[PDB]
Amino acid sequence: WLLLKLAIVFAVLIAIYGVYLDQKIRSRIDGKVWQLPAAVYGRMVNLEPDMTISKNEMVKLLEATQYRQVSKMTRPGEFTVQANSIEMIRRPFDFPDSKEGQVRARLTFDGDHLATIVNMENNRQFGFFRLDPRLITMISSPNGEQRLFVPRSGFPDLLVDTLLATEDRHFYETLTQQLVKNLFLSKANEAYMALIMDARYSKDRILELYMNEVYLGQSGDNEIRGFPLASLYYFGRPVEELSLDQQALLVGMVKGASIYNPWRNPKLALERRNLVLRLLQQQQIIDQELYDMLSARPLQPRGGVISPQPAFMQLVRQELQAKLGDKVKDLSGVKIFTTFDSVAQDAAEKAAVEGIPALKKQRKLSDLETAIVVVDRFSGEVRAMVGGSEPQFAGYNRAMQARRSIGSLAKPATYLTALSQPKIYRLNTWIADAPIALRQPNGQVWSPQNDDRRYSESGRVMLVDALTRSMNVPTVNLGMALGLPAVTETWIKLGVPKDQLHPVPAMLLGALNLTPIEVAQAFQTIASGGNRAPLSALRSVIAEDGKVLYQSFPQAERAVPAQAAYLTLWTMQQVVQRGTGRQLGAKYPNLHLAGKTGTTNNNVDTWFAGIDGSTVTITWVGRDNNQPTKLYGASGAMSIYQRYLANQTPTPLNLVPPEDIADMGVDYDGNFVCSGGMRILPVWTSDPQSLCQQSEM
Amino acid sequence: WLLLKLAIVFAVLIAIYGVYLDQKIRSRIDGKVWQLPAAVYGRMVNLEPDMTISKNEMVKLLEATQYRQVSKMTRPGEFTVQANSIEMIRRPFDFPDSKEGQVRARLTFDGDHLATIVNMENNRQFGFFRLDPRLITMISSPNGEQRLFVPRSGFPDLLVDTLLATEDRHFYETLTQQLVKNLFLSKANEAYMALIMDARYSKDRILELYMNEVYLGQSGDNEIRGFPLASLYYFGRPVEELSLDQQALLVGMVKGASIYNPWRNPKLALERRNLVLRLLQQQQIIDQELYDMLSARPLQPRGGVISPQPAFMQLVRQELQAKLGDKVKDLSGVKIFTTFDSVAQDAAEKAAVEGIPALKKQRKLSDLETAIVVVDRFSGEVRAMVGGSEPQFAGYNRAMQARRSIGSLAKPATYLTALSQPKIYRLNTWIADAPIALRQPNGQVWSPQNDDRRYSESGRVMLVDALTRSMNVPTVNLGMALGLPAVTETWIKLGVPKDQLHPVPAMLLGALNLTPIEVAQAFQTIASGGNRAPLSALRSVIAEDGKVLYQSFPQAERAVPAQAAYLTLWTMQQVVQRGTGRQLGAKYPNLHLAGKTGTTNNNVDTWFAGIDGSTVTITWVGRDNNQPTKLYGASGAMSIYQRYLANQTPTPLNLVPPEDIADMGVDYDGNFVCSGGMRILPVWTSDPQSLCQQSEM
Ligand SMILES: *C(=O)[C@@H](NC(=O)[C@H](N)c1ccccc1)[C@H]1NC(C(=O)O)=C(C)CS1
Ligand SMILES: *C(=O)[C@@H](NC(=O)[C@H](N)c1ccccc1)[C@H]1NC(C(=O)O)=C(C)CS1
Repeated sequence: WLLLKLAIVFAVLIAIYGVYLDQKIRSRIDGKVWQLPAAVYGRMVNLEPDMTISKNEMVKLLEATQYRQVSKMTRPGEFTVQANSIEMIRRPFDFPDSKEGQVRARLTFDGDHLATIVNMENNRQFGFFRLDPRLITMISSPNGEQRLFVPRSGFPDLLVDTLLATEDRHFYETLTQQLVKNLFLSKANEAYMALIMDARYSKDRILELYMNEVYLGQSGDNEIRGFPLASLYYFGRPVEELSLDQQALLVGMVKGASIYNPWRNPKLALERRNLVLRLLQQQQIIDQELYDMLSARPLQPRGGVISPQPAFMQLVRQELQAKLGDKVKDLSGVKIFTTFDSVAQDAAEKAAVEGIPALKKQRKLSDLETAIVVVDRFSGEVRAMVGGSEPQFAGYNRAMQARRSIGSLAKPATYLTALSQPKIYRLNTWIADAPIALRQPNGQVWSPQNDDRRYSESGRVMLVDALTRSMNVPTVNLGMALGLPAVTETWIKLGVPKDQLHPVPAMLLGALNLTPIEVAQAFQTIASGGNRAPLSALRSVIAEDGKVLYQSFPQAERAVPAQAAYLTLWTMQQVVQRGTGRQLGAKYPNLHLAGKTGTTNNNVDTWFAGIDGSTVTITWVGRDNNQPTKLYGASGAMSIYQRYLANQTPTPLNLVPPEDIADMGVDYDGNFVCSGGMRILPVWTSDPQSLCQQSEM
Repeated sequence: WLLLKLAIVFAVLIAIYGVYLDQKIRSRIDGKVWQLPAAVYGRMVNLEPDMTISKNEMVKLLEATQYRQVSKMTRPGEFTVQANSIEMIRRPFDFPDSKEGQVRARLTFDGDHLATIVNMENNRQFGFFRLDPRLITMISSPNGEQRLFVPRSGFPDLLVDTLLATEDRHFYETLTQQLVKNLFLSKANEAYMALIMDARYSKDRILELYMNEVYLGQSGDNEIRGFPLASLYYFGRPVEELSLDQQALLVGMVKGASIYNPWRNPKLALERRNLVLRLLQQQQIIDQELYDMLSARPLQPRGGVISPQPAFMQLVRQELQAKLGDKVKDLSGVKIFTTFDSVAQDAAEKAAVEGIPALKKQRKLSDLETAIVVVDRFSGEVRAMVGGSEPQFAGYNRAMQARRSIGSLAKPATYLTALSQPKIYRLNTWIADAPIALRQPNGQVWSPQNDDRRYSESGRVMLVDALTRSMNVPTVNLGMALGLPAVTETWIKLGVPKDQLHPVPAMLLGALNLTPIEVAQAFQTIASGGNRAPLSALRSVIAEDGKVLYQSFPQAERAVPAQAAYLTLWTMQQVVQRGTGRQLGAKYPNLHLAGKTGTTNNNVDTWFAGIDGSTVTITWVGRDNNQPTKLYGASGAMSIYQRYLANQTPTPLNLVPPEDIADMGVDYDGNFVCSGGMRILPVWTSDPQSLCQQSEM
């Protein structure tokens, strides 16, 4: 017999093929298994005793951070609402500062402020309590396969059993065969690889690799793979927080994700979900005492979840390039922590989605558009970005790309340049309000007019009223007295791009084309108290091994004096209370908002700059075809800001006067009085006996 | 270990695949291996003592039957030439009568006749000696693969060794691998099949199957496979009769027949032939004492050998359908024995190939054509068929397909109808030669004229002279006296198609459109002595197992009386000696040829019917466009027959007078005389005292 002898070498030749496969499995598994895309997270909110936040504001903040309201808590990422407190189970999160687990706390409130945050385990108060950030999106991997790596513990025991019942009973050496099918191949070859895989790597590793590989959905040209990313994609909570009905649907989609897609066909997807529920009940785990309760819950955010936050993600990407260059991207398992505010965004999106079609019908238009930028008053951190009236599905971001004439938003700069000189210009400084005729290099006569084409009876107005009422004629006169290079110098210090400044008399009235983000920088500089803080979207960039690649730091710069900024901010409160913006100040008088309206020529662009206790908000309302809006600054843009304020809880603006601020009294003539006077104006002076020098006449 | 245990079943699964292959090899080999195409052979010539054949005629007959002239005989199919004898080795042939082997005989001659055929082994005379037939062609197999099966002995020992040296040394268990590669497949599968093939079937069978399978050439869309058919295709002798240089070329072509094809590239083919010769010399068989003698012989008939004898093969195919129907063809290894004469054909082809371009230049024409049919005088067996001036490459066969007006070839029929009545018409019967005017159903006057438009001085001519000189006017008068139905009755008896006979006065002059084969039937009937023998191309059809499928038998039928046919034949000798055909009778007076010329109106068609001692030859010369040839009956057609007679050895016509034939004397008045007379004519009379009844006046 030369049958065995010749075919003995067949066992040898296939065994050496197995040693070749073992060498290949180790090359992949003992190291890089996948190119894990960059995880993009929102702001990490730290709660504190005596912090200004209400019970309702906390529910809205919890709900925005993927937390669920329940009557009785069991799972993490859940909360209960009481008459004066909130009980929650803060989900486990690998924070860059320190990795944390499950923390069950009670948040006791006293109306407007947070009294205590007590651990429900030991009954002890917290010095500060960390709220985990919400996962915004994932930056597209070139491979086209999107995942979120989660270890063995991260998957609950119920889900492992839900998967075991529909697929395998591990105790041999199909689960390890399916792994090698998705992980390596395009039947005999996979069964041979599974023999090696099971023998070398322990059971725990097999189900860890499988639960992060399996195909579960599709978004454009990106594969939604593995149970952890699928959980957030289909419902909106981590894999650990799933209910059994949701686990059954995720488990059911494994053998055919495309036909069990609830977005396309819900009937077949619901039918397959009940099939998983009817498979589990047959086994020792479940009884028909709740099968009809799980099968009764029909499922989902019903959106495509393709490009989450396209307006804000443009800036994130642009800043990742500015700080880390070209890689970044080579690295796998990157964690990006942004300045993004889920509360401010939903409110800004709702103000855009509802406000615009309401202004389109009201004014009888066909193509009105908008742009909203929300930044932190002091730090300059970009909290929210709205690129248009349709912020969900966007291709054009009007917050970073739409360069438009700013209009009357250019007025504070002139007054800030004047109020920078306390020895000359004060709030009671009389500005001429009489006809203007300025000959230019043409030589055509430039005769700017006031909005009503009227001039003051006495032929003058005080500085304070000129900005409050957004008067053009006194603005030019003041701006021409300081000189255009001085006013152009203020703008550079405010943070606006240098190449956009054209020093011509028209600049004082709005001949400055900026994007809402560039406008947000100029208003932030004055709102912080004169400190120019460069606007940012990146807080930190962390690697897989917890290595800090990028870490942002406070880099604020003193641009304009503190007292000049305060005097401008105080006058900006007068525009919101009595001036052009008085329609807002009547709706919210207890917010003491500092603001400025903007209306370009022929109602082409409508602008509003709103300053609360915590944020600087730039709202722009206009048409993409540069056509009339039949809208003003107070209407349109400001009515979108009022909607943004009504959609959330705004912080009231309490202006803390800095050094050398003295509230002085003036008479009808505008002269400082020792005691009394019909008007009280703040003055940048260290010795109020500026009245004595004035009263002596 | 579950390595051996799991892979022990791999030896089992491949062994059961081998038992499947053994079952498949037996299904093919133990029975039908190939669909062997029908072998088509020429006439089987039987030599006899006292037979009329010369030494030179025998050399020509041997050379035509693939026999080679040598100075010293060694191999079969060879012959030597002496002063009065021929020594030959008659090759082995499986004759239908009795299978024979190698016979070395001396053929002693006495000028014109064969004296003795003596076996050179025992020095004994033969009663009859069989000459093997030449293989004409093979009838195309639907499979498209042409072969000629030859057993193990059929291949010489030198050729087996010539093949062994270039390929294998059989003693194991590549020769059996090459077999299964060509015989079954489109490397591992063939080596596995070769293990089975070698183990079950003995060595002898392997080389028998291989030597009949191997690809050696191509002809149109037919594969020339195996050494036996390749031998005749490339050289012209059976595989047994090859020289070592020819064996080496055939052996060399095995690994690549297309690039070692001597028809396309002779340089590479000659180079590879010397490569085989230089491989054999290295081994114990050959020494450099003759390598330079074998390598010095450069090779071949240089023709395509695509469609051998297309004109004659049309009839073979047509008759195979008439006698055996649709199968035939299902059967494999069929042997077809035809009436084909290789000597008559080469001579008829040479007369067409040389004669036509010679008549084209001579007469200054551009498209002259021809057709030649040679049949056996008595049996009616078709010996040769020429379809045109280019008989090698033919698409149109003018012998079976070209229907043309016969002209003066219609004259013998009228005289045969007249000479059938001995009581009325004799050779000395006076026929009127005066103007004719026959009113027809138009009513237009038909006035036929003699070729010279002249009439006899006395106003009459004798019957004998009227046919001899091919006179039109006396032919009509004789034909109208017998009546057209009597003359139409003679034609039916002669064997011409019934639907082509139009009984109108014009028929007597050539208003009869026939093909040369149909003309061959009419002239055969009279040349045999009045016996109509249906013309045939098939002698027998034999199966592979020597089973007689078809066997032809003598089926001659008495059509016209013997004496009437003789009197017509004797007058046909007068046309060749003194009449229209006198140009032939001066070149060959000792042949006493019986003939008739034919010239249609406006020299459109030229015809000649030549009768020798053994054959009836119909020659037609005309243009395919029915245009003037500038040629007559005596010139053109008859000049092609003279070339056919000069290219071979014709049998002299010695007319044996049948019963009641008496040579009688006539005076100038044409009356029978008792003794004397200026003319001697044969008369169908049993009592010559027809002179007494005549002389009494
Ligand atoms: C600033 O934008 C300043 N605008 C104008 O002077 C433009 N050219 C204008 C537009 C409509 C009607 C009259 C003049 C204006 N400031 C505002 C404002 O507070 O929004 C408007 C309403 C007019 S003065
Ligand atoms: C028979 O073919 C008979 N032919 C004619 O009468 C034709 N019409 C003819 C052709 C040319 C010149 C005069 C008449 C003739 N038989 C032959 C012959 O023997 O071949 C010819 C030459 C003229 S009579």
